Amino acid sequence: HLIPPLNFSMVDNGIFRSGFPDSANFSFLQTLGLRSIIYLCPEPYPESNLQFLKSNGIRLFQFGIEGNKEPFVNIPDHKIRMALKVLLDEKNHPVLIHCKRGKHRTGCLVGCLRKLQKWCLTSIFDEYQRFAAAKARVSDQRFMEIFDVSS
Amino acid sequence: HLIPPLNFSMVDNGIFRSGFPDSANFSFLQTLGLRSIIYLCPEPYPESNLQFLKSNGIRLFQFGIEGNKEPFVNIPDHKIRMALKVLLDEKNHPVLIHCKRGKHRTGCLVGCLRKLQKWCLTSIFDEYQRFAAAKARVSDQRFMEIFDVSS
Repeated sequence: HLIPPLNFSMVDNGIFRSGFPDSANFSFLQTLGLRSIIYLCPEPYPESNLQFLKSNGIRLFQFGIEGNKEPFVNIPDHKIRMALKVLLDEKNHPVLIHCKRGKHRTGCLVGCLRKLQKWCLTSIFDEYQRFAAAKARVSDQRFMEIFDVSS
Repeated sequence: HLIPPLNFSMVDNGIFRSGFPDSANFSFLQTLGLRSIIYLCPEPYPESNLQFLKSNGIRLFQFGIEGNKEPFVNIPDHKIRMALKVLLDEKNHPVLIHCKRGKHRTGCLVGCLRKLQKWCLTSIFDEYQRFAAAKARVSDQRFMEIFDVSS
């Protein structure tokens, strides 16, 4: 039996999202055609995991974004962007986007992606909240209510 | 701006899920370039929704399943085994095993797929609720627990 990592889900065509993967998730993960990983945490990759990371033709992109509770938060627009930069590179797919619980951090990048994809904030924030389950932040959504685009 | 249908989500490559499509979503539906769609409600497709179907060359397979509440649920193994067949024919992808809300019925088959795909009742169940929410039901999941994967 295969075990998708926590809060696992398929973002767009060739993109994946999940809370935070581990050993029990390797088999399943070792099938998505993972060419790279988008890890949104300012902590080192767990050895057991990292072993898999390397010996799999999987590149790691770690845009460390400090994670603080809702009482008082703050999302790194820049870091997310550097991630939204890589994520948008077709050559990088298939990629798995992930942080800790895969709800907030992984929420902005995917949420923003959707924005650039021309979704309505309404249907957008819905997808955002569909995952957050227990805890679901408002600040992270507003951060997106105002995500300006270059192009 | 684009508006995905109710509880839209990309199940896997080619496969999608959601609730009863509303005109306010079509623009988005064209994005998917759907080839086929699996229907689970017995009521006949409306006027608009059907116009789009033809106006967009999308094949519709219907497998009307009754819609009851938690107290007395009951899914037709037959009408599920079949739709699961349609879903398994690459020729059909794109798809959308949608029903009226995209919570139970949709999730049932979308779950049974995961069963075939050699997932895990639990990792399968957590996905199921990620669409039913405060309206999740044991009945359905039980169906899944039972459903045989001996093709």
